[PDB]
Amino acid sequence: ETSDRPLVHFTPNKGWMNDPNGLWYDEKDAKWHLYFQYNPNDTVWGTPLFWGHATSDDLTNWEDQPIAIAPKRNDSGAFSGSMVVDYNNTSGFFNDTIDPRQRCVAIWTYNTPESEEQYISYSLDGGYTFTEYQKNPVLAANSTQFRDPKVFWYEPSQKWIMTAAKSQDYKIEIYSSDDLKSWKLESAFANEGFLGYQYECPGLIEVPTEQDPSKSYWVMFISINPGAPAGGSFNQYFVGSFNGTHFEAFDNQSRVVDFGKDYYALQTFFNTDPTYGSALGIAWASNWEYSAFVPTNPWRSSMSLVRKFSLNTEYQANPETELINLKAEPILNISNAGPWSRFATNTTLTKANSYNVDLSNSTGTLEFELVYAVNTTQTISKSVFADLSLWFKGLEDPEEYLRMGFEVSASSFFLDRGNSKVKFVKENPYFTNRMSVNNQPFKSENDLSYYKVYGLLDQNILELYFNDGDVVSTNTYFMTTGNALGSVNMTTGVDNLFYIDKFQVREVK
Amino acid sequence: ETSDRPLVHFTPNKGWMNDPNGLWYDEKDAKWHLYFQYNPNDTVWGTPLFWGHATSDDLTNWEDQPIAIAPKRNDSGAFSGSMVVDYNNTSGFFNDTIDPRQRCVAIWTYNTPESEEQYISYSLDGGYTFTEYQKNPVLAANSTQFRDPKVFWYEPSQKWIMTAAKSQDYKIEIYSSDDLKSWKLESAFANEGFLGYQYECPGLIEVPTEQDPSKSYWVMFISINPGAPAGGSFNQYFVGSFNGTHFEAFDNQSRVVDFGKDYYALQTFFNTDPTYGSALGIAWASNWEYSAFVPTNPWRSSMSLVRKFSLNTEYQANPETELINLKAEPILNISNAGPWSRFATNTTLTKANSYNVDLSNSTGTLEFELVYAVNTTQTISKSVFADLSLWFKGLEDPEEYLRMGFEVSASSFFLDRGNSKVKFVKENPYFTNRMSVNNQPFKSENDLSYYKVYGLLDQNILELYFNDGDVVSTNTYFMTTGNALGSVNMTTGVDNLFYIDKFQVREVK
Amino acid sequence: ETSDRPLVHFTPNKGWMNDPNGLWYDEKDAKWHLYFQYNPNDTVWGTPLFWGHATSDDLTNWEDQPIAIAPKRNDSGAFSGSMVVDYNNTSGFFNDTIDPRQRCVAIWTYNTPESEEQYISYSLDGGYTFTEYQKNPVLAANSTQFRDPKVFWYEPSQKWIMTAAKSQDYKIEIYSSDDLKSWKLESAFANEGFLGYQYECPGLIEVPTEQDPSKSYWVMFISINPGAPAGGSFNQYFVGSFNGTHFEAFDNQSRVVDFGKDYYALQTFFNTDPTYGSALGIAWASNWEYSAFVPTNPWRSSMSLVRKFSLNTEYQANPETELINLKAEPILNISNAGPWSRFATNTTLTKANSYNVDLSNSTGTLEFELVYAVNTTQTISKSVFADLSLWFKGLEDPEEYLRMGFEVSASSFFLDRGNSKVKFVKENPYFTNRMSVNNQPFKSENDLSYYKVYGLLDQNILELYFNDGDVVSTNTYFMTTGNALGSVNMTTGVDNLFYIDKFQVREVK
Repeated sequence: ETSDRPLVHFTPNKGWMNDPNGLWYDEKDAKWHLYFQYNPNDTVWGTPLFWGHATSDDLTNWEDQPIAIAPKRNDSGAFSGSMVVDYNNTSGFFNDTIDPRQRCVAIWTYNTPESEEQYISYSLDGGYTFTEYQKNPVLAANSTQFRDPKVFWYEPSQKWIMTAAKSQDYKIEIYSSDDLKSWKLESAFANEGFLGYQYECPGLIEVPTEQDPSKSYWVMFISINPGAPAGGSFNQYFVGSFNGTHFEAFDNQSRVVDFGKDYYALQTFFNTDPTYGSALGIAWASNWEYSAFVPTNPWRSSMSLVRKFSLNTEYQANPETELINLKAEPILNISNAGPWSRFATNTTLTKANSYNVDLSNSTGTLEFELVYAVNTTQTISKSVFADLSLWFKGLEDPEEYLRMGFEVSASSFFLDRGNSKVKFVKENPYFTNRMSVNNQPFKSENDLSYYKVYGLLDQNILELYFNDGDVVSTNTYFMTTGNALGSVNMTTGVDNLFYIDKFQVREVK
Repeated sequence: ETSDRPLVHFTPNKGWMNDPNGLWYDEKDAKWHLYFQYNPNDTVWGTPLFWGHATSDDLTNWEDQPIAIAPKRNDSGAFSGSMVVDYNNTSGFFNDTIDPRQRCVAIWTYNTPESEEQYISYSLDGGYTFTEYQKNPVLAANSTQFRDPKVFWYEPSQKWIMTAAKSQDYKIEIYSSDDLKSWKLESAFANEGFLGYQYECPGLIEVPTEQDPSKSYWVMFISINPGAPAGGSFNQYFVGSFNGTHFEAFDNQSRVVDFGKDYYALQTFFNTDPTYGSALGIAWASNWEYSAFVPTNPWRSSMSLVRKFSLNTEYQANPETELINLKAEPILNISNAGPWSRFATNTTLTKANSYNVDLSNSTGTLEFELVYAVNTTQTISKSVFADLSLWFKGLEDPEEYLRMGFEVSASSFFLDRGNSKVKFVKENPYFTNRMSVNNQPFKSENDLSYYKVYGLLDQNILELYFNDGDVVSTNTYFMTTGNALGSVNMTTGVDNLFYIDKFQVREVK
Repeated sequence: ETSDRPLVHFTPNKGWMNDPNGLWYDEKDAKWHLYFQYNPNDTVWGTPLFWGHATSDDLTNWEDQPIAIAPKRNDSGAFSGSMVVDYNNTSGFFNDTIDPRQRCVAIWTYNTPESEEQYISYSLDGGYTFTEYQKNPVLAANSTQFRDPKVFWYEPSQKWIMTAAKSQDYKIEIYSSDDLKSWKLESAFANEGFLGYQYECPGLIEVPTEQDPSKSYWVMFISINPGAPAGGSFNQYFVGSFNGTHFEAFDNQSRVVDFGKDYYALQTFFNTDPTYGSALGIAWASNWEYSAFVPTNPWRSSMSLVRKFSLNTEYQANPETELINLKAEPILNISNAGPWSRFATNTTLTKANSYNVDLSNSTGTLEFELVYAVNTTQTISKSVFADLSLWFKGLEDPEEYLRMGFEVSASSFFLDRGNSKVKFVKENPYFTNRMSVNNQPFKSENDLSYYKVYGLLDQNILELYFNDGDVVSTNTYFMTTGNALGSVNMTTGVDNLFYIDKFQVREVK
C-alpha cells in the first residue's frame, strides 16, 4: 500500500535515495541529468549503494533511467560525486564520433570497508551508461574519510579543479589536474565552522551578483552531519574569492543555506541552459536523524526543487547594516495550474474575523503568494501573542494541519508540522515539530514594514521563500495519507496590526 | 495561584527576569552576587527595567535583595552590564574606610528611546546600594545599538578592558581605561558568525586548560538573537588569544556553548572563591521566541546553574581528530539528598525487559548519573530504531512525561519535551518539542564505546552534562503542575546493543 | 484448556501422580530413573494404581516411559516402594549376561481390598519392563497396614536393610535380609511426639557433612500426616545412630525437611552419580488435604526438584547452642543461560519508592537471587509493619500476584500465595495462603545482618532456598491459565531499615 507522492519533487520509483550526484546538462539533447545515491533493494540506506539516474527537460518532470554507476563489491558503495563535460577530450576517452557537448566524465568516491578513494568513469552515449577508467583510483590519500569530489573548469589556469572533503579532518582539500587522471594538491581549507563531526559534499561555484549580473563572487558550500546547531544535518556556505588554488571568505563568518530541517548535500549543476542560468543547485530534502523512519512506501526521500542562485550584496540583514547574502529562487515549470483564489487584498485584518478558502478537491499540492505588512507604528503591545497565521487544515480530517505565520514580538516566521497522527510524527524523538526563520522586511512605506512569502506544498514537503529567496526554509511534513491540506485559513491576534497587501492560493501540477 | 518553582535554580520572587548582570564575589564577606535584568511590575519584559539583586554563599541557595540599579526615566531602562572590584581605588570613589575587597563598580547600558550609552555606578556598602557617577555616560558612540559592557583587569598593560557590542553592526569593540571613566577604542572584532541579527552580551575571559591548569587560553563569548541557527536565541564562543587590544581565535570557526534551546546571555563572574575557581559562568535559561509566554506565576524565567569553565584540548570531536573544546561543569551544593537508586549495574539490557523505579513522593527535583556503552562490534542493525531511552513518567499523571536517550543510527542524544497538556506546550508554535546533541564517547574498552551523562531535573528545567560537561544541553519543560516526573523508566530497542555500566537516581534539595 | 505446565519439575504425561518410587541410577547408560504412584485413567487417585516411569540424564529434563509395575487386579494397586541395584547377584536373579550395575530389584507393596503383602520384582532390560518374583509375597503379615518399604545395602552386616511404615501401630519397623526373599524383624521406631499421626514413606541414609565430606551421620526420614487441624502433612527427619539393627535418635536433633505446605513422601536415591554425590532426594510436591482439587489438566501433581542433602554441624541460630542441621541444595541444569536483570545493589531501601523489572515475554518460569541486610543499629521499630517485599504480577493481569519477603518485627520470611482469580483458591478452605519460614542470617558484620535467599518459580510451584539450602520452603500456587508472573517488584515499609546487597532475576527454560 502506497503513500502520497510529491508531484513536482523528484523521488525514486522504489527504494532509498540520498545525496544528489553528477549534476550536468546536455546542450544538444536539451536534457537535464540528475544522479543520486540509491539503494534499490531496501527502503533505507545500505551497501551496495548505486548512482541512480533520472532525466528531465524542465527540471520539474522526470523520467526514470537505469542505474548509472555500480560498485564492484557488495561490501562497497559508489558514494557521492560530480560530473564534468570534457569538450576538448582532455581525458582522451572520446573519439570524434562523440559530440563535444556530450562528453560525460563522472568523478566519484568508491567507499570500501578498507578505504575511501576517488574514481572516474566515462560515457559514450550521453550519460546513460558508464565505464570505469582502467587505472582507478585517480586520487587516493590513504584514508577512510576522503570523499565527495566536486570538480569544475578554471579557465585562467587551464585546469580542472576538484574540491573534496577530508571529512573527519575538518579539511576540504583543493586539487588540480589538466589531465583529469592525475591530481595535484594545491591547498587546504581549513577549519571553517561550524565543524560538527564531519565535512561532507563540498562545492565551489561562481555565483552572479544580483543587480550586477556582470559581477560575481565565489561561494564555498559545506554540509555537515551529525552535529548541526539545530541538530543532525545542515548545509552551510561561505562567500569569498578563488585565485586558482586557495579559497578565502571575505570575512571569517558562518551562514546557513537553508534554515529548514530538511535540506542537505546541496550540489550545483556543472552547466545550465540560460534561460535558467547557472548557478543552479538541488539538494536532498531530509535530515539524517530521522530520514530512514519517515512513513513513505515503496520509496523514501524526495529532492528539493532546483534553485537559481544569486548573491545579494544589499540584503538588509537588520535595519542598520547590509550583508552579502545568498539568494535562492525556485525553478518550477508550473505546467498547468490555476486559478488563483484571494483574500484580504489591500485590507488591515482584525482579530474578531478570519478568512477561509477550502479547495474541496486539491491534490495536496498547492502554492501560495503572501505579502503582509506590520503596522510598525505603533500599536505597542506585548504579553499578547501578536501573530498572523496561515492554517492549512482539512481536508478529510482537519485538526490535522500545518500552521505557519509571523509573530511580531519574535520577529520570526514559524512553522508547526506537528498535528498529528502518523504515529511517526507523534513518536519519533528526532522529528522536530517547530522551527522559525527570522525573515526581514523588503521595504518600509510610510510606517508599514513589508514582508513577502512564497510557499509551495507538495504532499509531503514544504518550501518557504522569503523575499524571493533571500531566506529559505525546507521542511517535510506527514499527514494521515489520502488528503489533503486544502482548507486554507488566515488568522490573526491583535485587532489592528497586520496589513494584507496580497494573498493568493492555487493548485499546482 | 502559583506554579511549580525550581528548587536549586534562581528565580525572582515575582515579576520578570532576563540577562544575568554584574557578577562578582565578596571575598571578606564570603558572598556571591547575582544581579539581573528585572521588571518587578509585570510578568513580562518592559520599561522601566531594573537591576535585581540576589546573594548566595554556595551558588545554589539565594537571598532576595532590594533593587540595585534604576533608570532615571520610565521611558528608559538600566540594561545589561558587568561589575569590577577596584582594589586600588583607580576610580577614586573609595575612602580608606571602604575595604579594598568590597569596592564595587557597576558598568551598565542606559537604554533610552533616543540612545544607548554606557554608565557607571559605585557602592559603599558592599554592593547593595549604588550611586551613579556624576558625569555619566563614561562612553557614548552616538548610537541606539551599543550595549552590554563586560569589563576585566588586564595586568600586563595595567588597564581595565571593556568588551562591548555594537549590536546591529555585528561588531564587538574593545575599549581600555586605567581610569574607568575615560575609555579608549583599541580594536574591533569583527564579523565572526553566525551573525544572525545582533551581537549581544559579549564576554572575554582566560579559561584554564583541562589536564594542565597552569596554562590557559582566551575565550570570547557572543550571544545572538534573533537569528540563531536552531531558531531564536543562542550563545556562541571562540577560543584564541588576547594581546591587550586585539582578540584572535586560533582558527576561523563557530562553536556553540549550549546545544539546548534555553541558554542565553551568559556572563562570567569577575572573581571567584577558589575552591570553585574561575572561570565561573551563569546564564538566563530561556529562548526569546517564547520566553514571555511560559506558564509560570507570579514569576517568569529561571537562571541556569553556575558552571566551572575549563578548556579541553584533547576532546575527541570525532574518532580521527581532537579539538579545543569548552568544558562546563555544574556548581551545585547538594545540601541534603539521597539515597541513590540503581538499575542494570554492569548488565546488557534487552528489548524484551525494561527497568523502573518510581519515587512515590519526589518533589519534582532529582538528578541522575548514567554511563552506557554501545556494542560497536558489531550487531549491525538498521531500519530498526536502535535506542536506549529514559522515561521520566508519572506521577499524578503519566502519559505526561519527558523522554530522552541515545539512538545508535543517529549517534545523537535526543530529548522530547512534548507530552503534554499545558496548553502553551500543545499550542505555542515556537516551543520546540525535540532536540539532539551528538555527544561522543569518552573511552572504548575492547569492542565497546563508553558514553556518560549527568542530568538534573528541577521542576521546570533540565540540564544534561555529556562527558562531565564536554557537551551541554539546557531545555525548560512544562508539565501539568503539582507533580512530578518521579516515575523513572529505562527502555531499549534491539535486544543486544546497549551496556549499562551505571545508572543512579536520587532526589535533590 | 491444558493449563500452564512446570518446565523443570517432573509432571506425568496425563492423570494423577503422588509418591515417588524406586529411585536409582544406571551407571552404565548414565540414566536417572524416577518411578511414581500413577493413575493414568482419571485425574485423581484411584485403582488400578500403577508405577509410572520416567528417565533423565540431568535430573532436569525428563522422558516419558511405559508403566513399569502394574497390579494383577484393577481391584488392587501397586503401592509405594524403593529399588536396589544387586551387583553381587545376592538375589538369585540375573545372568552373567546382565551387567552388574544394571540389576535392579523393585521392592513394593501389593495392596488389595482383601490383603496387603510385600512383593519384589526384577528387571532384565535395566528397569523398563519388570517381572514379578514367582514366590511372592516376601513378607507374610499380619498385616496391620504395612507399606512404603525403603531398602538399602549395609556393608558391615552384609545385609539388605529395609525400613517400612506401620501406620496402625504408629511405628517404623526395620527388617533384614541377605537373600532379599526372606526378611527378619529387627527393631522399631519411634517417638511418639506424634502418635495418632500416620507414619508414611520412611527412609534411612548416611548424610555427608559440610566442612568435612568424609564424615557422615545416619538420618531417618519420615513422612508424617496429618491432622488438618494440626499443622498438616509434613516431611520429618531424625539425625541419629544405626548399629545395624536399631536406630537411635539423638534427642533434640530433629527438624522438618521442608517448611512449605507442598513437599511430602520424600524418598532418596539408592545410588547416584558423583558428580552430584548422594545423598540425593526428590519429593511429591503437594498436600493430601487438597491435592485432589488443584486446577491442573489433564494431569495432577508435580514432583519437586532433586536435592543434594548435607549436614551442617555448625549452625547455631538461635544464639542457642548449635545442633546438626540438614541443608538441601537444588539440582537444576540450566539450558537457556542468562541474562540477569538486577535492581538496586549496594543500596538502602526507603518506603517512599519501589523497584521494577518488567519481563514482558517470560513464560512464568524464572529464578531470583536476593541478598538483603537488616540494619540492627537503632531504627527502633515502632509497631508498624517492617517489611521487605517481593511482588510477582501479571503480566496479562496484575492484581493476580504472589507476595513474599521479610518482616523484621516478626523475624520471619512470609509468603502470600493468595491473590488469584482461580476458583480453587478462592473456594477451597483447606488451601492455606499464608506461611512464614524463619530464615537466619549467615553474616552479622557491622550493624547489619545479612540474609540470602534463592527462589525458583515454575508456573505452579515455588521453591525457596534460604542461605543456600540451610532452610527450604516449597509451595504450589495457581494463577489464571496463561500469563504469568513476569512483573518483578520490590517494596518496603519503614524508610531506612533494609540494605540490598544483591537482587537479580532471570528466565529459566
